[PDB]
This record gives sequence, C-alpha cells and structure tokens, in this order.
Amino acid sequence: SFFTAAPLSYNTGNSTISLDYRSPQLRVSGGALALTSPVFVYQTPFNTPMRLRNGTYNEYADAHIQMVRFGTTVLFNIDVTGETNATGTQTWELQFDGTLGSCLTGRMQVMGGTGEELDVTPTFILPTSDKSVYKQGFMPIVCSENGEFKQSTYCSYALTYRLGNFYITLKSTTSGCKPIFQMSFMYESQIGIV
Amino acid sequence: SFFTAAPLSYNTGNSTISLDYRSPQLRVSGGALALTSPVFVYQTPFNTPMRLRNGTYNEYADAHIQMVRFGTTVLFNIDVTGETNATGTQTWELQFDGTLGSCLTGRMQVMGGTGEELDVTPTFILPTSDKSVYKQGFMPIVCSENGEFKQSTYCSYALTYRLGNFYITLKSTTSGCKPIFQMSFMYESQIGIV
Amino acid sequence: SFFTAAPLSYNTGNSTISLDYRSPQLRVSGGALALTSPVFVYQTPFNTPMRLRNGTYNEYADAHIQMVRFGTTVLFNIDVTGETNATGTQTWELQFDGTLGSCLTGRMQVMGGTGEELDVTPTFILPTSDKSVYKQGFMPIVCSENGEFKQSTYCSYALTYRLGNFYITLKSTTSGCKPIFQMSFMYESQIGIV
Repeated sequence: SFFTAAPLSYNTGNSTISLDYRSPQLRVSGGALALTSPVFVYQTPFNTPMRLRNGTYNEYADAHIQMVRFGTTVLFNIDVTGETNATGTQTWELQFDGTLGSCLTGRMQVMGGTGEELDVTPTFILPTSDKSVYKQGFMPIVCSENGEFKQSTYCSYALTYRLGNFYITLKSTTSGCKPIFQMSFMYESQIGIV
Repeated sequence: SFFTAAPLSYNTGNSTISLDYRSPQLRVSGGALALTSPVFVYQTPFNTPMRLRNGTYNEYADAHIQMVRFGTTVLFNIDVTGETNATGTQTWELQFDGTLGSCLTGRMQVMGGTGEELDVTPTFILPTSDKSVYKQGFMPIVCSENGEFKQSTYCSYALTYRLGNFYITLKSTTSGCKPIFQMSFMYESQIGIV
Repeated sequence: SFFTAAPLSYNTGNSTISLDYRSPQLRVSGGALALTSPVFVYQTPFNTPMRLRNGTYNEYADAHIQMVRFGTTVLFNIDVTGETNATGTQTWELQFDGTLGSCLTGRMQVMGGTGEELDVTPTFILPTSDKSVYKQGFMPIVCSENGEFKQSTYCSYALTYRLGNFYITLKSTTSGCKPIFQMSFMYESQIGIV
C-alpha cells in the first residue's frame, strides 16, 4: 500500500521499514543515527576571547582558542593578543577539568556549524582517561602589531596533568614586543566518542 | 501492519514514524536531515590555480587555495608560486562578494569529498564585517624553489571589508628569491550553516 | 493511516515515504545514506609510532603520523622523535601502495572518532588515480629536547610517485641536534570518496 525510497527500504518478508546507511561513515548508537567521525569544535565563543595571565606577572593577553576534534585527533589553535611589551618568556596556561574536559581558565563551548552551543561534555579534548600524557614541542611564531612585523621567534607547547586536571601550557619567547601571535599543533586523544 | 528497525521508530500514541538521531551530530534543517557540524570547502579547482598580481608591479603568482569550514571555524590554506625573484614585500589580494562569499579575483568552487562541485553559495567563508574588528597576523614561511631552500621569512594576513566586499590580503617578504611558499591560518565565520 | 515526522515525509501523489536530506551534506550511495564530505583519518596507531630510517645511515626516528581527509584536502601531520644528534640533513620517506593507498613503510590504520579501526581502504590519501603528482614545499620547524629550544629551522616535503607507488618524502635540516619536531602541510586528493 506504500513504497519506500532509498535510503529507506521495506522488507516484505518481515513488514519492516529500515534506513540503509554506509557503516564507515554512519552508525547506530542506543537506537539513534550518529556519525563514526563527527567534527566537534571546543572554542572560545564568537569574538569572546579568554583573558590569560602570564603566571603571577601583571601581564595579560586575550586569546581566541579552537580545539578541533577530527577522528581521534585534536587540532589546537590559539590566537594570542598580549597587552604588554616584554622581553623573556611568557607562560600562557590553560586548565581543563580532568573528568569533563571543561576549561577552568576561561569560558569555552562546544560549538556547532549553526553557531549554537551544543550540550556535549568536552571529554574529547582530553588526551587520556588515565592522566599519563607526554606531549611537548615548539612551533615557530611571528609576533607583530597593527600589521607590522616585530619578531620571528618560537613558542613551546606541553601537555601535562597537575593536581588531577589537564593543562596545555604555552611559552612564548619575545625580545621587546608584545606577545601577539597565532600558533597551532595537533595531538591525539585516546578518548573515543561513543 | 508494519514495523520499524532502529534508527527508525514508530509511536503508537500518534501513529507517527520518526528517525531517531544524535542531536549534537545530526539535525533538521528546513525539514531535511543535516549535520550539526558539516565540513565545507571553498577552493580553487583541481589543477586550476588562481592568477594573482603583486599590486601594480609586473609580478605575478599562481595560487592554489582551500578554505575549510567546520563548526564556525575556517582553516585557510594557500600555496603560492611566484614567477619573479624579488626583494621587498609582495601584496596578494583576494576579493570575495561581501554578501554571497563568491570569489571575484578568480575561480573557486564549493567541493564535496565526492570530488564533485556542490551548488552551495559560499557564505560560510565570511567573517564579521564589524569595522572595529581587524583580524590579522603573521605566519612563518619558508621560500624554496625546485626543492631547494631559499629563505626563512614571514607572511602577513589581514581580513577586512571595504566597498561592500570581503578581502583577504597577504603580504610576503622576500630577499632575492621568488615568493614560493605555503601558509595557513584560522579564523571564525559569523555565518551559521542553517 | 501513518504520519511522518521531519525529516521523514510522505508523498500522497505516489504513496512513497522518503527521507529528506541536505545534498551538500548528505547523499545516497548504492541505496545507502552517506556523507558528502566525511572525515577520515589514516594514522599510526596510538603508542605504535612508525620506525623510520634516514636512508641507509644507522639513524632512526619514531614518527606519529596523521593524515586527515576533509572534502578533497588532506591535512598531513607528523611528530618526529629522532635519536641521533644529526649531521646535516635527514630524509624520512613514507611509501603508499599506488592502488590501495596502504602504507608499506609501517603500520597505519583508518581510525574512527569512536576510537575503533574502520574497514576502509585508504585510497583517500592518494593524490590521483593517474599515479602522477607535483607537490613540494618547505615548512618552518623548531627542534627541541625535553622542553628546551634547540634550533629554528626547516623541513622540506615532496609528493611523488616511483614505480607506481606514492611517496611522501621529508628532509629535515638540523645543525647538530636530534630531529625532534612536529610539522604539517596540506595537499589535494583527486580521489573522490563515493
């Protein structure tokens, strides 16, 4: 009495309507359609940067942060706009709840493509369930101000746990300029999205 | 007289067949199934790099460009192959329609993972047109030629609107060499995919 | 008798139940629902970095590698930890079967967001089915060791085919530090995911 158009299908044998889906890309979890590899972005809200402090110094920066989850990888991106000219090494540190992944340093949200916040625990940014991470390195950066080149330099990144919480610690090295730069790196998360 | 297999369900109360989905991953858009955070790419066509001129000078480059949207984030990547050795700073300007996002400087296409062009207006690349916002910065780049290292240097990027249109302006600085480099940076789009 | 809730719809003119979907995001392939631009990651397994040799020198490094496919672009990322304070330049080469894409140099797997391996042939990392490619460049890198800056330098990358197989060849230039660095770059794949 009715027909079903692909990707819906009807089995006359058992009188059952099904959805056919490609299993490398889509799956069913708890009876509900989902993706095998959804994109989630955990970020500072739209043009709403986080206020960071250089350790105990009276030196601050605004930071826009995006943490993009692709498969089990996390692409970390930060845009730092320091307020104060400095020589030496500044420590910009981000703290995340060791269970939830929620940023404790400033406000971040899981953000869909519509621009709406998603009510999704950000555990997908945590490197491990067991707190045993090792990840560190350096990226080249270029400091500038008002469109003018200031300095070619570098910034370290390190992933650690302290007092049970997850830290991403960034250390920029400057020689008179304001620490104003963008950098990115990738790390792996062993936390699956199910 | 019929049943439904998950992720399809049937409610006896209201005689209604539904699709059950995970709302952080899938959603309904104007009656139709969609992703919460779809990937979209606006790019130069396969083997069809864009011809760019360095301002008013008789100096040109070919550029392959990809603009990757996920969540509200845009990852911009460019591969610039300059023709002429230069000492100084080159200005590469990309112009896009300020309402539609369409590239005015050369041909770009919205491309699916299928390898087919998608009939999608590329508004998803457009950042905030608030004229008090000056999204910009610098990235480190390496100039080379035919696999040979030439220079470690830098390139600026600046996002602006003027004359109703969206501009990405890149400025590469060279000493002696052709401007031949790849660079990427991230920004945010104001335009929700709905 | 039945009703349908969006995204399911019923056409009374032809007695057909359909799933409405947004074609730039979702599609139907061989009667099954799929994504237009799925994310796939081809990577080294967690805690199973690949052992790479510097040509025929007795010099090795361990590499975590992710190759993230979005739309038709591949984001390549490598995290290298070498052992031997290098002398000059070291060449790290990855080989992939030119038909199936499988890494022949060491163990890689297609990994879902779920944290589970996916049974997908990795053709999506191949530049073309034609077995031809021209793509080369340099990225700036920073070598470090145990949190300490060592050198700001560069790494070349080149995409080629030899004897019908696809090669990614990286040449890192160090002055007398261990090759310990991360680098990434993007390239285009003309192999559609269909």
